[PDB]
Amino acid sequence: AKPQIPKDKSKVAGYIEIPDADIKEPVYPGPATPEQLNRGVSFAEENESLDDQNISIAGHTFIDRPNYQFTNLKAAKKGSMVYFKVGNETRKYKMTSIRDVKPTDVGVLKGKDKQLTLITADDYNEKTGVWEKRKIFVATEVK
Repeated sequence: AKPQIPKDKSKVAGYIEIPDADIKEPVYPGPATPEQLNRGVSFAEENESLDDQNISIAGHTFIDRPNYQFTNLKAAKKGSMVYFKVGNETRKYKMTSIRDVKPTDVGVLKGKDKQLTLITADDYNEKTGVWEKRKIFVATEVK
């Protein structure tokens, strides 16, 4: 009954939408490596589960194309609606105040309201397997 994330990294797992920022993107399986983000927005981790309290999704910030992936995500303010479609359901969330923040460099983020952590990523470092430039945007489940 539960929605599943494709084992084949090349298949679209879902759709993420953020109207205030004009973002509508097919979400692909993780981890979020250059190749996956080359296909499109993708789950940050290979382990991700659509049943987690926190689901992480990462996208590029390529300011050459204002509207490429999560480049314009900063245009989404508090209260902004976020839609995450996964086959059988459309989950709605609202952007909280935790947005456009350095990962644990300024903030921090169980038994808590389901949320979505959208991540803008750039500067991938092959030696460490880390995107060096990242901004966090947390949206909280509505219904």
